[PDB]
Amino acid sequence: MWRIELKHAVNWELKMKFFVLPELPTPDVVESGVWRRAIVLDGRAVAVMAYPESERTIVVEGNFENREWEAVRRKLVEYLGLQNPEELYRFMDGDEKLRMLKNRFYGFGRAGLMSMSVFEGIAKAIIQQQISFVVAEKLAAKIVGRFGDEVEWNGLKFYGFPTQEAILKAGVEGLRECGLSRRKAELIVEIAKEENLEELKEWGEEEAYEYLTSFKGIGRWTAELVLSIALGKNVFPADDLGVRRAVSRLYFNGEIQSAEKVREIARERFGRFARDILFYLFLYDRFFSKELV
Ligand SMILES: [Hg+2]
Ligand code: NA
Ligand code: NA
Repeated sequence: MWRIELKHAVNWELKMKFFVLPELPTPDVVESGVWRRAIVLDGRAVAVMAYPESERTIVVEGNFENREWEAVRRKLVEYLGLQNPEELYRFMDGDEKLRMLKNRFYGFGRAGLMSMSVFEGIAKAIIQQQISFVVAEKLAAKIVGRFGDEVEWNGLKFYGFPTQEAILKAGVEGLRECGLSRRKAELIVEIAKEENLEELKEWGEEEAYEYLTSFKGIGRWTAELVLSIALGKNVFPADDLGVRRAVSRLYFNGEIQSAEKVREIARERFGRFARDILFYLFLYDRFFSKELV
């Protein structure tokens, strides 16, 4: 048992609702409000699970060492988005439509990340190209099942996203076998060859953008999605069709707007909080719009 003590309440149920296929190891599994996965920690996979004991206290259990707690805690705070949302909430209150979003998903707090490594974030962004998020997540589950780490601890199985090494071994054909198009498989293997990839998190936005887009098959949308959802940078992915739909529904009474207009809105209304608001827009798009002939 370790405990993460928060200054502000978090709605755990809303944090978990963010997961699209909670039962399936994508690699994350959420079962009866308990989240778990295997994470690679100093070259070895460990079991980690987390669940609330109160509005302001998240319990963590796992088979890592006590001296590794500080590192694990930092990773979970950033990934699950547990940081004090007071200032975000104050800011959202100042805009009629943001206030509407804040209240619809109240207690969601700040945005986390959608991966526990840069490699995982890039691979998943590539998988998602030209397909729905639900289809992308099933593909992730196939790859995790065959090529990911597996840890058995207590009576429970913990799944991890494939290491760069595991992907290189899977190769193009192993990824194609799991359902990936040839080019996607090719690009993921390409990325797997890169050294020091976790350092990309600490690069500047513009440098990271030029690195990502320097790969053939990674364009503006994939690079901006990685920057925001994997790297934690305040880069707003306006080409995303779900984002365009949500912003149009909120501010333009459902009249579909261009990416350039959405960018303009984010600049004017979202400011330093655009990355947090982006996660609220994903929820809005999924849960209040995603007929009749
Ligand atoms: Hg403990
Ligand atoms: Na899952
Ligand atoms: Na490119």
